[PDB]
Amino acid sequence: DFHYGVRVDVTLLSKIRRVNEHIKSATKTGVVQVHGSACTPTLSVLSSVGTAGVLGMRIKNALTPLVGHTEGSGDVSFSFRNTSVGSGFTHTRELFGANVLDAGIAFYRKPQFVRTTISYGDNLTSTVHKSVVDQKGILPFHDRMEAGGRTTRLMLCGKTGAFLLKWLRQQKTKEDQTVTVSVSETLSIVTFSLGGVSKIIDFKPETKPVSGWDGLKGKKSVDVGVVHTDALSRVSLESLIAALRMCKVPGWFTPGLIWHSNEILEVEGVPTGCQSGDVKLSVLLLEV
Amino acid sequence: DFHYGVRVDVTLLSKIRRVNEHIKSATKTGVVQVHGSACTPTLSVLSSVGTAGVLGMRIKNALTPLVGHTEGSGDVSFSFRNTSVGSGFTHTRELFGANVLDAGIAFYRKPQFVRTTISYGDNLTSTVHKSVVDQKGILPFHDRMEAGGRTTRLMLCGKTGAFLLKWLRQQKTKEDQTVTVSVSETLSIVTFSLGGVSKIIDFKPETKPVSGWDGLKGKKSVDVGVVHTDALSRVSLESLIAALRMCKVPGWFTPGLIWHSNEILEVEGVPTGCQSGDVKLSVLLLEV
Repeated sequence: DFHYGVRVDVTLLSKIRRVNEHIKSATKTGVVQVHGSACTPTLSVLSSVGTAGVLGMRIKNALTPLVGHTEGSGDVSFSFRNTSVGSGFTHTRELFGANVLDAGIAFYRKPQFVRTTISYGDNLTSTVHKSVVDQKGILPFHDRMEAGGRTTRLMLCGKTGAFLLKWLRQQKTKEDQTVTVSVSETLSIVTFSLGGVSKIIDFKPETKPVSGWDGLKGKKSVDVGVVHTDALSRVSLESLIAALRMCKVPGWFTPGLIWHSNEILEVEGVPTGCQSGDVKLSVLLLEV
Repeated sequence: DFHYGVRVDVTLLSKIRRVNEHIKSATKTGVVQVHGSACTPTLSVLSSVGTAGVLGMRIKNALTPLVGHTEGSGDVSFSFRNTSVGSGFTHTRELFGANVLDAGIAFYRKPQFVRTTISYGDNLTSTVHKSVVDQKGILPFHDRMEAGGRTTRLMLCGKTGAFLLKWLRQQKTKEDQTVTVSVSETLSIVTFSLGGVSKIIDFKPETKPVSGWDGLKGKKSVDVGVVHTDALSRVSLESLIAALRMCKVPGWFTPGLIWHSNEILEVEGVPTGCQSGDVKLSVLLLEV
């Protein structure tokens, strides 16, 4: 019984290639998800990053459900590994394939199964992979966190961002360490500290009420942020380097840091163009 | 119309893994073939090596035809690219997969098509690739050359073989050169010459009549060969290095050189054990 299927809009995914291509090695061992409302599901790829971080790429309006499904007009959630055990088939590799024509993901029962179908350039070649949907334990959670309000956020310019990333790298040993990242309202200053060294970065606090990254970026000369209370976080160094790397997509995203109401420090790709409307990218860094 | 199909004996291929794993990068861009008699087809993989060399791995008794086919009891020949254009599917990668359970290649018409089916560990996952058989221009030719007779052959011991290969490598420039390889009966000596340098290797000529490599190998101390007439060959250096590398499979094959009645210098994996009965490996080096 083929209870639910979807048609992947490959033209849209092509436009998005560079983002996927950027995080490909982090996501090979990841998990693919088809979730949200049955009418407009979201395509998300998630995977751990370093010892304490979760990456999430999420794509809207890229899936069209196929008529005749017993799921009604409510929510849907299917979570499977994109590189099935022992296979050479990687869902995201194929979905974003340059030489792709048609593509569809279909879910069926009667065990829970997934059937991905790929059709290539010559309207002749095709691959049909088929695996088990056994990653129910993972829920979409990236778009489910109280932002706006007055949340402590920070946005670095290109210069400062690269300098931070170079500094972070040259501190690493073979064994992972934990970086303490703190924000001081009294001094509009962000500090990164580990080993027996610290990197200090001051910014310009934004007075005016602001929700999101708009009206905060991008000055590209100075570092800006919003801070209503001090924040302290202890995150994995590996996870942090990775996150600042994954969220700097040449011509697509620039890193932005958010200290959530939780204990979670979120590194997010902040859009430098209009092209990335249907895509959201980030890594959640866990407290250590 | 499914005119002809075959079941791949995966247990046998497992035993053979190391050989396939050795040449994998040379064969990714290669061609897969199902040829020979309909009852006992051969599985062969061919691919160019360097600027003037053709590699061929050939596996007997690894295919069982499936009942009900219009091909009668005569020959069969299907030749397709193992990495279909724009795909992530590589036939040999999957056929030799460690986590494989069942595997079958089926040919159909009604254009000429191939459908490879792979079934993995969990009797749950599977991949079905489907492409065009459009490499008719390539014929199996490796097992079709007048050997025995009295053919000029040479067999090097491990010591000499590695020394030759190290010497050959350290002569290469970025642009490919052509090595002249000659055999002197008068002096039981093989010479490798290019640039303005030569490497000389003498051997012990075998008096007694011999067909094949048995009764010629493996002394593993001195270099042996059979020579009835002098031989001269001009081959690609890239193709030669590759060939001496591909035919030295740790615990499986050791290189052997044959100067064919043609102009073709064949580098062949000569069996060091019993395990490699159903497998033949070699590279034909073309005259330049």
